[PDB]
Amino acid sequence: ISEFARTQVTRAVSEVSALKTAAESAILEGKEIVSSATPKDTQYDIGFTESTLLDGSGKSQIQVTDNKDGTVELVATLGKSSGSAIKGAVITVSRKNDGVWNCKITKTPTAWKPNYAPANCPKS
Repeated sequence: ISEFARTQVTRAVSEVSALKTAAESAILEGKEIVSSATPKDTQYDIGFTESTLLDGSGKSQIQVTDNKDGTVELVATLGKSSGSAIKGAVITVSRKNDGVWNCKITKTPTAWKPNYAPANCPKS
């Protein structure tokens, strides 16, 4: 892979962020949000495919926290084809109960550089 590290981080943020639509649909339907190949009963799977930039396999690349209170976290870790200077960093795309979302990056590796974070998902 020849993409820039910052392009990889941004793509990953976009891949997680693309799932907000589905999370909003689950919330309107009164269903628990999941990312699973085996959603149980009333659970609503958010339709994620797979990324070349995230650790884990398929739907398990996105870790969902659904507190059932209008807040949501969609969490992924940079891995696989990601450059060594970003691997292990965690993207968290979070919803407040007013329906406003935000993004942050945490747990970055030593070799992280400021310019790798996009303006829409700052390092915390």
